[PDB]
Amino acid sequence: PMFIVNTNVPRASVPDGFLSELTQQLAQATGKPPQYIAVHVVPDQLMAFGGSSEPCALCSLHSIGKIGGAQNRSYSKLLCGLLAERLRISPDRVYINYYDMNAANVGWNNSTFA
Amino acid sequence: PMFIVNTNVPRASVPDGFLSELTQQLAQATGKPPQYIAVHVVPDQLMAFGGSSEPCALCSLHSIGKIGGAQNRSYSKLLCGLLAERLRISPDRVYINYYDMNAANVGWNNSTFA
Amino acid sequence: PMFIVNTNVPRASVPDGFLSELTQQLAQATGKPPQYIAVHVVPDQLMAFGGSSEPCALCSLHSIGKIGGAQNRSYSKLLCGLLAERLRISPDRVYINYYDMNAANVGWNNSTFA
Ligand SMILES: C[C@H]1O[C@@H](O[C@H]2[C@H](Oc3cc(O)c4c(c3)O[C@@H](c3ccc(O)cc3)C[C@H]4O)O[C@@H](CO)[C@H](O)[C@@H]2O)[C@H](O)[C@H](O)[C@H]1O
Ligand SMILES: [Cl-]
Ligand SMILES: [Cl-]
Ligand SMILES: [Cl-]
Ligand SMILES: [Cl-]
Ligand SMILES: [Cl-]
Ligand SMILES: [Cl-]
Ligand SMILES: [Cl-]
Repeated sequence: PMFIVNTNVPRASVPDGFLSELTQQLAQATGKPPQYIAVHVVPDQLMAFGGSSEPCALCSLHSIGKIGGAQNRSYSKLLCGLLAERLRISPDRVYINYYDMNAANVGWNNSTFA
Repeated sequence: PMFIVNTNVPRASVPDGFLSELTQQLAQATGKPPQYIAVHVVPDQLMAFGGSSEPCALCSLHSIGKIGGAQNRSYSKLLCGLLAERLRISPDRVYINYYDMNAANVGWNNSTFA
Repeated sequence: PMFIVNTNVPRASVPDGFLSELTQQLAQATGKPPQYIAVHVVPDQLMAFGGSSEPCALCSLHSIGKIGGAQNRSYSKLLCGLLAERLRISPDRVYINYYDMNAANVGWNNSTFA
């Protein structure tokens, strides 16, 4: 799976250990081996949420399966919780787009997962 | 909804108030309240369109509904118009990807919109 | 197509001519006119793959058609090959998400491709 967070919070406000915490917590939440979890954090962005520029985040989670109504609710609680605790972003200023990828549409290691 | 623009134009060329203008224009075009519109502008990118690094943009609009054939034509006129007037990018060097999101696949505020 | 690569490799390690090579090789692999191919490279990113911040890349390829099981395998060999040769990223640390876009969902030049 792949998790991306884009945020206006400055780089200096991203704590040590943040990528590792995302990797570990997403491995647990998705049930996928951590060796297959990729994470990407993009601070210092020019962004607004509802026309205001308090801390906010726009995120995506792509996974081959492990995406659905109840699962996505659980991921949103986990991820908003981490962004609130670690980046001080209010959960009502976070969007996370979830993508259930077909295996044939995910390239890796000179091929796809199909 | 979420609107993202990635462009090679320099940050100094993005006018003050551009994020607010995008927020309000997207609220009007989509019929969604501005409180739910997020906008993200990424200048200074390393990008080419047709092999040329003249000003260009790669954009996305994600929305729960309000996406379709006629609506997307109207959004493209609006958004290319704004990128041309405000960032001096030719409409023929802009791509906009439109995504009609299922409510269950959009996380927000510790849950999803489902 | 349009192709985006996000990587932790530093900007100074992206060789001259890389965007051109991507544009031309994508033209060859898809048969699409190069004048409409868009490429975007984002170096210096804060990212991990399997918990490690050795060189890695997270990419997307969007196309209207020209996406499928065999085609995507061929694109992954081409693109991983380029990322390994030019950016020194191991193919097993690359993900590429493939998107088959409906023409009505791609805006360009004040309209859509529908
Ligand atoms: C060339 C000519 O052709 C006609 O457009 C045709 C469209 O042409 C292209 C040609 C391309 O090279 C490229 C296009 C589409 O999409 C870019 C793209 C793809 C996915 C994205 O998410 C974002 C961007 C990638 C690119 O490389 O391709 C079809 C599919 O075959 C359509 O059915 C559609 O008929 C119209 O007359 C258009 O005005 C005129 O310029
Ligand atoms: Cl996956
Ligand atoms: Cl898919
Ligand atoms: Cl929405
Ligand atoms: Cl419509
Ligand atoms: Cl969806
Ligand atoms: Cl294409
Ligand atoms: Cl589509």
